Formats: sequence, C-alpha cells, structure tokens
Amino acid sequence: FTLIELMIVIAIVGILAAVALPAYQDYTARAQVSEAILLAEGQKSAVTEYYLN
Amino acid sequence: FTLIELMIVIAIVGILAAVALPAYQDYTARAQVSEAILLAEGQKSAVTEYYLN
Repeated sequence: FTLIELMIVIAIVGILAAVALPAYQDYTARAQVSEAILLAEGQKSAVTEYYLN
Repeated sequence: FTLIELMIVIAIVGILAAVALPAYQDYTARAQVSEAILLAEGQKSAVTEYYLN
C-alpha cells in the first residue's frame, strides 16, 4: 500500500493557485496602474504650473 | 514579494507638492509685486519731483 502517497499528490495537484496571484495581478495592476501614475507625475508639476501661473 | 517597492512609490506619488510652490507663488508674487514696484520706481523721482519743486 502506497496510495495515500498518491492521494496527497493529487491534493498537491489540485493547487490553490493562490489568491497571491490575482491579488498580485491586482498589484501587478498596481505596477502598471503605477505606470499610469508615473505618467501623472509629469503632469503634477505641469498642471500645477498652469494652476500657479 | 515586492509590494513595499510599490508602497514606496505611492508614498512618492503622494507628493508634498512643496510649500516651496506656494511660498514661491508668494515670491512669484514677489516677482510681479516687484513688477508693481518697478512701476513705482518711475514715480519715485516724479513724485519726488513734485515734492521738491
């Protein structure tokens, strides 16, 4: 008898595929969301520039 | 794990927008306040001119 050793595999086979993937496509999103933010960084002072002058 | 690298961005994203902007719209004001002063410069001697003669 070994099957419970196979059972535990197929328990490992059914993986979670952690929410630490989709919370980190949401924070990979935070990466390229930031890529949008880093654009905004340029306009921060330029928009400001119009706003002040 | 990298998120603290994203955290620190969004700490950089929330910028100060330094008071060295509004203290220097107040001193940009000092520029065009001076533009009013540089007008006054002409009247300094002309007002004086009436005052003396």
